[PDB]
Amino acid sequence: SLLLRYDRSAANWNEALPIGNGRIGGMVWGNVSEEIIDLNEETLWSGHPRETDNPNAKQHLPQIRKAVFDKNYERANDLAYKIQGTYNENYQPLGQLHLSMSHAGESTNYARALDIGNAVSTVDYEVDGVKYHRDYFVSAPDNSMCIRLTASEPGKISCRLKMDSPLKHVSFSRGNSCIMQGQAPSHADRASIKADQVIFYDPKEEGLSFYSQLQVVPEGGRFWKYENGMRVEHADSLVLVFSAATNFDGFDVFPRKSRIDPCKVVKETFRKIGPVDFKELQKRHIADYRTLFDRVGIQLGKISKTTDQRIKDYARDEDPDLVALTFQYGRYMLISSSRPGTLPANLQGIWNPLMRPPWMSNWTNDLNTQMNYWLSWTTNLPECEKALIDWVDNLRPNGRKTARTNYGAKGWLCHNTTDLWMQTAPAGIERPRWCILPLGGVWLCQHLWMHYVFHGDREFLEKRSYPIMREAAEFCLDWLIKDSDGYYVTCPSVSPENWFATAGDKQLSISKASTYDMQLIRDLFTNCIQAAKVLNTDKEFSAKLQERMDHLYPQKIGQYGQLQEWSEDWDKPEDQHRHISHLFGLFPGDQLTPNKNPEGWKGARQSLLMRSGADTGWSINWKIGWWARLHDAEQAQNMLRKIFRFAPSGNTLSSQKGGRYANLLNAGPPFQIDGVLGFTAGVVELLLQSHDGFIHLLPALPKNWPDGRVTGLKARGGFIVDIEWKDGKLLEAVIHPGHEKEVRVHYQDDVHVFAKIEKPVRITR
Repeated sequence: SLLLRYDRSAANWNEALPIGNGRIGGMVWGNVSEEIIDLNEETLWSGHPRETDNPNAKQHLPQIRKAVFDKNYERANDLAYKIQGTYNENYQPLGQLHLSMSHAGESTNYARALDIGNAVSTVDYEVDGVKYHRDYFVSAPDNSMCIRLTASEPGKISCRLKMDSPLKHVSFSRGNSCIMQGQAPSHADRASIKADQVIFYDPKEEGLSFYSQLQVVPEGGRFWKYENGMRVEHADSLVLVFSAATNFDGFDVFPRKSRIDPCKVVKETFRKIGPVDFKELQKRHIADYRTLFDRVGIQLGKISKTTDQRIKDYARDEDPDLVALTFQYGRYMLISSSRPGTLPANLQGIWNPLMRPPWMSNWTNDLNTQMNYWLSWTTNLPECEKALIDWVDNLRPNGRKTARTNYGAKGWLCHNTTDLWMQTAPAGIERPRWCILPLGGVWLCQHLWMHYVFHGDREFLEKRSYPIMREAAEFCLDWLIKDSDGYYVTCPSVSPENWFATAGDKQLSISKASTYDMQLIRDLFTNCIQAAKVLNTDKEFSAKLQERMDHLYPQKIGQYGQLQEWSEDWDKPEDQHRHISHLFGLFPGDQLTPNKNPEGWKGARQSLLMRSGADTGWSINWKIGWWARLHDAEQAQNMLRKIFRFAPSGNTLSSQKGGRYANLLNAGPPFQIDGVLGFTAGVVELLLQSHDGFIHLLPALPKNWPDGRVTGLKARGGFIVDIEWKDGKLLEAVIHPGHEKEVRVHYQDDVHVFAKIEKPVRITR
């Protein structure tokens, strides 16, 4: 059942239902008589282009490299406090769309549902015998949200309409529409900074202004203009259409210098719609959505309760249909938040109701910028990933300037936290374990090569993908230096957000050739060499990368048998940290595999056990894919119990523990779309793997899924895989052709080989 069923209105934001089209978002509350829909436009950010690079940080680079080579790790960190930058800008809420249904009486027979198969939300109630019905969806081809209010009997739809926003805004009616337009703060301090003014509206340098317009189209009765909005009385049915836009002209354009008039952008959007036909807009919306969502079908076996009750019931029932429902829900959230031509998905997709979000709803690139597009590889959603490639491309103008100012190196880079203005610089004056990671852009390049391995865009690899991959490798050449042992190392180098020593409140993090850095540069260099082999160019450049790849700092197995996180045996068995970075090679990558690197594969299992005695929303969901790559199906069994802990709403802080809110959203401390989209990535690796040179059929099938049929999956080479198992044994599998000729399959202790596929082949027990 692809439906999220509830029996009351949302009591808070973590109970609303998300709908979107990748540019316009909305949270439907399902209220009875005072409806609220939180409105979001993806480009509505605070601030304006600034200068975030650090000129005087270049002079401290040889000194940091000197403090590390002398093994004076304290001096390394206290110098890292001088190569930093400033925090990002915040993601803003566009406002609220209120709908005050003016019916007087008791409501019964209520139900609220979210159809992730049709990308439409519904709310139903019965007041005084008259049955009422509401529909919500955001059309991607028509770039607007649509709502229809229907009643069982005519003349029963009467309400009031208004739009208020927490930003600067005006509200007034005109023609047959409600107009709300306003500004975004010229600067917004992050949620943790406690200063005199946290939200600024500077007249000289203004922020991004937005234009919103709700077209009210009732049928029957009369409707006039009441106060800021409009009022409808005694209508047969009401249809609303809402589209919004901003004057954002690019990361390198000041909003006060913009040549975009958002009123014109929104009105032209409404001209293409013409007259308002709901059953035409709905037929256009669902068709555009099903072409992406119908590519993958999952069925883990047989279901009538409420969704908030199913999450509570997983700790006893362990419903294989609930884990199958969230699997499609992850695919649904990425489609409705990232589309070609649009921006990618930030820490909360496109949905954010807060002026000062948690972590400014930024694009953190050590985590949560990835784990959102891992599903776009296996579950065949390349369209959403194209928004990330266009996004990575726009980092180079700002990343080259950061690479040459802060370090004097060539190419481009990007640190963890980046905002709409494409900040490739560090994040504020904080602990260096957080705000120093130049190789964040190197990880982003992994999605460039994987987009070709899975989908087969050879021309797009030539003109767009490889040119970005090539410059990021150029910086790595100037970032890698030699040690006494003649190895290629990185300095400064930190395993993301983890410290190895202490000097009080000094969480020492600056080290040399950490396993995290050595896996990314090896992954970027390897993927660039294979890119040049395909495109038949850069013979001298690849050989330069291959020579550098032959002398990286070696893998080391710690005294406990674990994979060493740093260049030395500094791993501690009671380290309950949340970032197992050196395990990048296992799930996001192909290095720690039984056939390629058995030493680092067995040592990765011991690392994971040490770090799990750790229940963060993205932590549990990642451990699903980690254990799937370690071929342990009973450890993935326990991870699904941890992820399906019912998180009571209002738990909006790290101390308040939870795993899944009532609306199936990932919980962590706050809503975090990363766990929603990485859950799909970890579940798919339980049933299909293609990183180790063979299409592994069902390597980590859980014990409680004896039956199941999944179709439409994608493996390395463009192969479409369909798998049906019954009673814990593979019944039949189909390998559709892709873009690579030879294919090799592997299930349990059996290996099949096909020298060529021109027609979907079958694989039976």
